[PDB]
Amino acid sequence: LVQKFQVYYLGNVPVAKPVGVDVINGALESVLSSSSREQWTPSHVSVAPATLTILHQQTEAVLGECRVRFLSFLAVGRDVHTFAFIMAAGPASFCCHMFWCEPNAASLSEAVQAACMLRYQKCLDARS
Amino acid sequence: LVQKFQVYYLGNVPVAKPVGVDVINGALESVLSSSSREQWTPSHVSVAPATLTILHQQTEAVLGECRVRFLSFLAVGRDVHTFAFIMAAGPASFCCHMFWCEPNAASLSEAVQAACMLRYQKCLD
Repeated sequence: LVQKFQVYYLGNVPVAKPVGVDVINGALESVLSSSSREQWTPSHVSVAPATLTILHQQTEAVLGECRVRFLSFLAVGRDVHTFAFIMAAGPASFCCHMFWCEPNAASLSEAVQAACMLRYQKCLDARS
Repeated sequence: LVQKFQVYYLGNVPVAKPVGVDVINGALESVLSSSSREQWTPSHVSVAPATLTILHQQTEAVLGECRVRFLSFLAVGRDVHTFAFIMAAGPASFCCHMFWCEPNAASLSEAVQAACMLRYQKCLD
């Protein structure tokens, strides 16, 4: 059920806004300008209904865990390999998680979108 | 008896059915994307046994008032912040009022749930 994607985890940075392609592009270029593919942490991203887990490539040790309910934005970068999403870690705290994917990041972004679309809503019939 | 909340009032739209998450999701998408974070009216919601009252946060001007007896459906959206309910607005008409809540819509969803319980208990007499 849960599917895992082989990625380079580029880390997470604080950002100024919860939404925007401008924000995730600037965040990615912060990582790409001072570190190469060799410095990035190879791992897996498991897209579960409630959580995204950044999880090591064979050992299965957790690098980070993000609840889908706090996800505020996601986008593939101007580079088709790069992918990022922003977590609303509170009222003014925003965090941007970044990834590099081979062959590209389209499959991983769609899995995170499906995770954000098929949510359980709380429902109540109040009729007589 | 009351519970009061600081939320954004996204307005109300006519809807096709008295119940439905399909009905409520389409209502929220109509307002979440055709309205911006600044043209959302900051509001004060007063939840009472008989009435839900929606007031402008400062001026306390009336943005809307809904009687609990006509509530037919309640729902939190796919977004945990959003909350909406459907009203019996006419003979065959239906209306959906929508809200955005911080940190989330749980406390507001409970208070409106408590109001419907008082009505459901009032009718069981």
